[PDB]
This record gives sequence, C-alpha cells and structure tokens, in this order.
Amino acid sequence: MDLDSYQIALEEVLTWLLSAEDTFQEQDDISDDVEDVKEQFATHETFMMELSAHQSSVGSVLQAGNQLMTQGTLSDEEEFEIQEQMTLLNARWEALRVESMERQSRLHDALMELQKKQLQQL
Ligand SMILES: [Mg+2]
Repeated sequence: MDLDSYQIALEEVLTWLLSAEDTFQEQDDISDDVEDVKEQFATHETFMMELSAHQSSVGSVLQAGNQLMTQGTLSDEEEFEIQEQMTLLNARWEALRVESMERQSRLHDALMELQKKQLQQL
C-alpha cells in the first residue's frame, strides 16, 4: 500500500534521473566562441531549472522510504532493498547537483570572460 506507492514514486524519479544524468553527460565541452557559449549557457540554465523543479520529488521519495523503514511494517529483505535504494538515490542526486553547479559556474565565467573580451576591443 504505502510500499506500493513508494515504489511507483521511486520509479518516476529514477526514470527522470537516469535521463537527466545522460543529458548532462552528453552536453559538449565549453566552446571558445561567445555565440556558442551563449547557447550552452542558455541550455544549462534551463537544465538547472529542471533539476530544481525535481528536487522536492527526490526529497519526497527519500522521506517516504524513511517512514516505511522506521515504522517497522516491512520484511528484512524489503528494508535492505529500500536502504540501498535511498543510499544510491541520494548519492546520484548529489553527484548530479554538484556537477551541474560546477558546470553552471564554468559557463557563467566563460560567457562573462568572452563578452568582456569583446568589450575591451570596443
Ligand atoms: Mg537556476
């Protein structure tokens, strides 16, 4: 019942996370040209908006797993399954969050740098 609904919500999250990881992995290196950097930067900001919008769902699933585990109604096998799912979900969410943020910093700095290199050639 609450096991079932946790499992449906975990599948929704993980389906979306696997693809967001793949998309992240497939974004190209930061381009040396300011018009290409604009588009990479613009693409990644939209991605960061996507991450943010999914953050409560990740936390919501992690909270549901935690409640199922503390409440005591589940088998030992199911608990080992849930604990491993929560541990890995949390590590994947966090890896993607850190790497995406680093990517955002680099694109921000690249775009500001390339723009200002245009400006000082007035
Ligand atoms: Mg943002």
